[PDB]
Amino acid sequence: IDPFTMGVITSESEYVSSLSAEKLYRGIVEDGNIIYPKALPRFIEKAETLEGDGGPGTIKKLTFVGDFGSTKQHIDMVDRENCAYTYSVYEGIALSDQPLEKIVFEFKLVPTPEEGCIVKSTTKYYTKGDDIELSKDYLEAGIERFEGFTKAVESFLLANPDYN
Amino acid sequence: IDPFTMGVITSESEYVSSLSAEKLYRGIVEDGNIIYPKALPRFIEKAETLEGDGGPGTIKKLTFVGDFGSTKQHIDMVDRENCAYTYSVYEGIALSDQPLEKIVFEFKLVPTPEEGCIVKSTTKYYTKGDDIELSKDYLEAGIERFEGFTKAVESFLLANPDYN
Ligand SMILES: O=C(O)c1cccc(C(=O)c2ccccc2)c1
Repeated sequence: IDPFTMGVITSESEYVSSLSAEKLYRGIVEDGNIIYPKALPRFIEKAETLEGDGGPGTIKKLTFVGDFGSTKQHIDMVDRENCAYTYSVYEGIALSDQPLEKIVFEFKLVPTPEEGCIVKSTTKYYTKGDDIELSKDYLEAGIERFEGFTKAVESFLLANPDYN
Repeated sequence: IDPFTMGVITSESEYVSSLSAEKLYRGIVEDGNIIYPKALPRFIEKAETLEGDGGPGTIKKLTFVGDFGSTKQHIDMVDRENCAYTYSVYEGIALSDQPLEKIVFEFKLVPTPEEGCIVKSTTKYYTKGDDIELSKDYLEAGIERFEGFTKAVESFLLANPDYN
């Protein structure tokens, strides 16, 4: 009687990039503050880090083009060595007026013998126990926006190898 | 495009038992084939072991009173020293036409100084990524029925200490 309930919905998607794991990781994680407005110019107006040096515990902020507000990313795991990166979002337009406690975004790049890499995207949606009602359309739009974000940075680096 | 989606819904409940952890664990895990029909006589008609010796990997079969078929439990963890027990169910009246891949049941006893114990019940619902719509009524009935089963065995054991 009167139990504790919580749901975790996990979505996974992969694709094969020709870009090396190190270069893609570097563009997304280390140089994202510079890359994002140039790689996603119709979405990201500005990318900055509010607190921290980039390691676990860092808070970055993407401010959107026009009048769409902003989103704060809470960096959780950072692993340059294995091209693994993880962060959480607790509020924002990523949540899209659904009953969510948080969203975790996970990203892992695996080298391929051709010096490409496999891009592994994961989203985890955390829901309280009164309302476990998430649209199958909504769930896959989130992973699709996230993986598409990666593809846009991949597109940018492929076209601009020498962006300093 | 086309991601793999999967949800895990977890429900937890605790209550304090008057039986000692050793006696309750032995009655529930080790002696269930004898205890279950005597402790839930309007529900369990027969409890048997299909495969295994009782350790991890064992398949038990409960036959229910009346026209409710049976349920197969696949034992995962058995740990007498820490009074921990885990099994999975893949089909049967426990599932009751909900869109489910499996249910994992965890049973864990924590000794208390009053030489009773804390009874820790957990149900985990695994659902595919096409629907992800589970009734909170359904979920809390399941943990309530699961915790309630333990209580009934506790009453039976307290009432029949010398059941061998
Ligand atoms: O979920 C149920 O209602 C249910 C039905 C029939 C048997 C069991 C069971 O074997 C068990 C095992 C350990 C602890 C409590 C219960 C549970």
